[PDB]
Amino acid sequence: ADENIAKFEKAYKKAEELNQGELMGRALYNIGLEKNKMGKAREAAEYFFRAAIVFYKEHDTDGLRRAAKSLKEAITAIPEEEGRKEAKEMAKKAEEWLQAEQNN
Repeated sequence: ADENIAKFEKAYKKAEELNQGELMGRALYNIGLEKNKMGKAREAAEYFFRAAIVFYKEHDTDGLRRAAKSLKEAITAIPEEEGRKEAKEMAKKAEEWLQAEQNN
């Protein structure tokens, strides 16, 4: 069970209480992909959001754009107990962060 994720649970160190960010985020993003591949796109969407927060702070436009894109499409793939007004709004967050990162 989890396989790649199980490794990434040890590869992703405490980023959200330490000044290490750019080294991670993308690890939660990769875990998120795997969750959606196993059908459980709820945890997928959560990890794409928490990843997008890390990318946003590190101003990693590639990963933030990549997380935003995958976020909204993992949400449409979320099974029963589909949170909707919690999980889907996270995609809208990642939209706002991404567009403000551009401001071209």
